[PDB]
Amino acid sequence: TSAVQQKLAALEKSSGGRLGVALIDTADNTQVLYRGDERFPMCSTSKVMAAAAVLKQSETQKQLLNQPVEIKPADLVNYNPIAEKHVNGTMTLAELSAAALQYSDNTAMNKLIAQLGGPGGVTAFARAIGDETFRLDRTEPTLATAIPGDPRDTTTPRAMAQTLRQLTLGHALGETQRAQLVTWLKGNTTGAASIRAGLPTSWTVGDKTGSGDYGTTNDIAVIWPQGRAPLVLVTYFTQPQQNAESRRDVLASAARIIAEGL
Repeated sequence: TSAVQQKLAALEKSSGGRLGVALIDTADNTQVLYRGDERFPMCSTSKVMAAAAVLKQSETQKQLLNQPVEIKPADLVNYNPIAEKHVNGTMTLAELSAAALQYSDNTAMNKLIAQLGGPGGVTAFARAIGDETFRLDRTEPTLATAIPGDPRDTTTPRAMAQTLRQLTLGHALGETQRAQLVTWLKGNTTGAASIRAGLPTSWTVGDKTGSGDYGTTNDIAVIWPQGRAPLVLVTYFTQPQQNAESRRDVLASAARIIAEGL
C-alpha cells in the first residue's frame, strides 16, 4: 500500500462514502488506483462517451455536427439548462454536444443517445475503442439512479481513465474530432469545485463532472501540467444514503492527494 493509497483511504474514511480513483501518468504510463476495479455509477460522466460517439460518426458524415435537431416539449427531462432555451426550435449536434458536456444538459444527452441508436449504441462505441467495462443502459434521467450494487450505467475507474486517455490523447477519434472533444472538455463550466479545485492553478484541465442519487459525485479529467507529460485522472464517489448531499470536495481532495503524490 503506497503513501498515496494510504492518504486516499484516509480521505475515503473521513468522507463516509466510497471513493474510486484512477490516475494514468502518461510520461511513465504509471497508474495509481484506488478501488480501481469496483463499479461506480457514471451519471453525467457518460456524456463523454456519447459525445465521442457522435464525433466518430462525423468522421464520415462530415457536416453531421451541423445537422439541425428539433427540440420538442416532450424531449425535456429533469435538467435542461440549454435545451429549454430552444424548445419548438432546433439545435445542431455540435450545439447539443456542447450543451451536454459543458452544462451537463440531459435533454442534450438524450439527443446524442438517439443519434447513436439508444444506450446500446453508446456502449457499442466503448467496445469499438477497446473498453469492455463501460455500460450504458438507460437514458436520462433514469441513468443516474446510482442504486448501490446496480450494474446498470456503471464503469470502473481503471476502464474510464484508459478510455478518456484514448479519446483525448490517443487517436480513438479523428484529429479534428479529438480537438473538438478537448475544446469542449476544456470549456466545461461545471467543474470548478471538483478535480480543478485540487490542482495547481497553472495546470490546464478538461473535465466532465457527474452527479446522481446516493450523493454520487464524479469527475473525469485530462490534465496538462506545464513542463511535463499529461495525466488522466478519474474520481468517482458515492454514499450510503439515497438523499445524500453532493461532495465535490472529496474529488478536489482526491486530486490534491494525487498531484502532491507524483
